[PDB]
Amino acid sequence: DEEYWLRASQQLSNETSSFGFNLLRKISMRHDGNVIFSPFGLSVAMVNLMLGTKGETKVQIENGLNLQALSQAGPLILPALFKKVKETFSSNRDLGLSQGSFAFIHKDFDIKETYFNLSKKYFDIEYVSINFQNSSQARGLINHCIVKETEGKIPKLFDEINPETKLILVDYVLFKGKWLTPFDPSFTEADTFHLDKYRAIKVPMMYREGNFTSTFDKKFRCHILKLPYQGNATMLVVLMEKTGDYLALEDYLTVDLVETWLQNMKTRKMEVFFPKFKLNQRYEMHELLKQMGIRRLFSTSADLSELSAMARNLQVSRVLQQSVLEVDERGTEEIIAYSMPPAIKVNRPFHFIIYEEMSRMLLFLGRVVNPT
Repeated sequence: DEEYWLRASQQLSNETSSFGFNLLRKISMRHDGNVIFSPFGLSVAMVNLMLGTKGETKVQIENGLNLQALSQAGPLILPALFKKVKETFSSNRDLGLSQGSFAFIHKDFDIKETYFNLSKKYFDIEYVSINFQNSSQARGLINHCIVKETEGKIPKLFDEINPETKLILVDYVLFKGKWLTPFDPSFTEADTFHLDKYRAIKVPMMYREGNFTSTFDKKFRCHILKLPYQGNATMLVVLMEKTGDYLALEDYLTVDLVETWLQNMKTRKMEVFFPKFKLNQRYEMHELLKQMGIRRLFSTSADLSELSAMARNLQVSRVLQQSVLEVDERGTEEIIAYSMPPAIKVNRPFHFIIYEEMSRMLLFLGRVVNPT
């Protein structure tokens, strides 16, 4: 009897989702390939920061994250929600989610005791002092905390460190959940995957003929397929028709649009071909966050006085998210039937959305162009 807090998180979630879609839009401008990031995880780090700021710095972050109506709720409501949404997920044995965060600040700056405890309590972020001026060393300790606290999963996250750096925030999300309905591994065979009209590769393609839930958006001419996980998490697979451009969809992704897809879902006996793959991708986010209006946090004008009262020197140097998605066969131990089933065959680039259903929180948003 503590599920009701996920259900109240639906507003934080919906605003964090919008932020996620605005960011994917921004990413979409800067580069051409695979994309994965966790709007949820990133907004833990950004909200933790937000509480450390004031003035325009804070205002920009509230507006950049769409959390203005929740920052007007009172000082401890946002942190109290994040504490609960994280802990509920975290303690869910049947959810295949691992999430965490790190902060690394230069020894020059003392952390105000209030913000230190607040950060560690609500957001589970410990601000660790580090001597960046010896980066050879600095990278060692940084990479050691991460690989240790993530029990081996995130080894050697930084290959290089700038000695000038003042403050680094690191978020990570790892997801590898079991399907409610498993793919039989013996149906997985190599299959063509079309990168474009000219290049195709081979991928290991999982297959199942069974009960599937999807819907078809007539405006965009794409299928939206639900692949349920254990632990009340679902992946929506968004596949367009060859004729159209999957990149165009990103201009139009909104919380409303996705809600409309969910409401028209129906369960059909269907043939599904879905490739098994793994995305492991680390993202430098600050320069994108700049693009979304969060500029003063990363400048010398930054107001971080609630984090450390001493210096106008201080600013956020880097914000990194490390994302890991792992998709394979592994699963858990009224239907429209045609005479012979239709098929959704995901053998060209597509978008995925992994969301937790009670919360409607967006665990991973991404674009898969060249599977790995």
